[PDB]
Amino acid sequence: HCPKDWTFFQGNCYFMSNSQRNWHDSVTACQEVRAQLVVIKTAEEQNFLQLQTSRSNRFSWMGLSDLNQEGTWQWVDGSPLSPSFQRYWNSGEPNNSGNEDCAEFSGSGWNDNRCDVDNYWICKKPAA
Amino acid sequence: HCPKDWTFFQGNCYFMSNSQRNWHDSVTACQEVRAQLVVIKTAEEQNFLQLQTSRSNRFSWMGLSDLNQEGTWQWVDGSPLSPSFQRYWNSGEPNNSGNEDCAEFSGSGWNDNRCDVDNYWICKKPAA
Ligand SMILES: OC[C@H]1O[C@H](OCCCl)[C@@H](n2cc(CN=C3NCCN3)nn2)[C@@H](O)[C@@H]1O
Ligand SMILES: OC[C@H]1O[C@H](OCCCl)[C@@H](n2cc(CN=C3NCCN3)nn2)[C@@H](O)[C@@H]1O
Ligand SMILES: [Ca+2]
Ligand SMILES: [Ca+2]
Ligand SMILES: [Ca+2]
Ligand SMILES: [Ca+2]
Ligand SMILES: [Ca+2]
Ligand SMILES: [Ca+2]
Ligand SMILES: [Cl-]
Ligand SMILES: [Cl-]
Repeated sequence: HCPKDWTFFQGNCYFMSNSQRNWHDSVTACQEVRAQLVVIKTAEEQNFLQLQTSRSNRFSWMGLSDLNQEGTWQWVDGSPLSPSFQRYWNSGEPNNSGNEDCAEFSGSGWNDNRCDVDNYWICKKPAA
Repeated sequence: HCPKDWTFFQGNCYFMSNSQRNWHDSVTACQEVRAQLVVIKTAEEQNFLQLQTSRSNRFSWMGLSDLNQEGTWQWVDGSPLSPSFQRYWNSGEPNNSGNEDCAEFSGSGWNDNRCDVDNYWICKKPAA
């Protein structure tokens, strides 16, 4: 199914880092291994990731930013965060407190955080 | 079937500017017409635009910057510049010479340039 250190879930493989980096450097680390800082396509996928991050008690980068235009959120695959999936924001988020343009998993939902924060991160590539 | 003043190429509509503007202004100019400073998704698309600029010998903006993090380039739709498409930098580039954070068509490939420079620009939007 997937490489070692990677986890299969519904057709894709997921790598949970063992180190921390800013968002930009996390984007590239995923590219280094033919993967992408995770883009969420389905409810179940979010659910799964939300829980996996909660279990290890970690904040983790996903591939979602409003770096280009404040308030218009974008997947790293160049798609808009759809109205539907805006529901995954933690309450009161995204709040852009002191310019926060990179999404992290923060307990049960998403938080916009400073891009220069060192977080864990998640790569996704297909099982195939 | 694009609107008048737009050029159709493989599903999309491209607007090649007569006027020169700086990068940020070029981003807004494209938004104003329901489009986006050009994000290059395929190799063919790259070729068409490379041709279209080079035949006039003009520099032109595309929707790509490393403003938010030196060395980690990102398209204006959210997508990071992939390792594969890094092949399109002219040789020696990006050099970030006296700081350069926006990307332009520059002959046969791409050059990083100061964002305040007035350059032509290209919009893109779906033809439906
Ligand atoms: O939780 C509410 C707000 O708390 C902090 O801001 C306080 C002033 Cl409003 C920020 N914040 C949250 C976090 C949690 N994430 C991490 N990652 C590394 C350690 N903490 N950090 N700052 C911010 O993103 C958030 O909207
Ligand atoms: O060696 C080519 C380098 O030439 C200039 O730097 C000189 C000192 Cl290193 C820069 N440069 C090139 C250009 C051409 N682009 C335009 N746009 C409108 C007119 N010039 N501009 N700066 C730079 O981007 C480039 O890497
Ligand atoms: Ca911002
Ligand atoms: Ca923001
Ligand atoms: Ca926040
Ligand atoms: Ca810079
Ligand atoms: Ca730069
Ligand atoms: Ca340059
Ligand atoms: Cl024009
Ligand atoms: Cl020119």
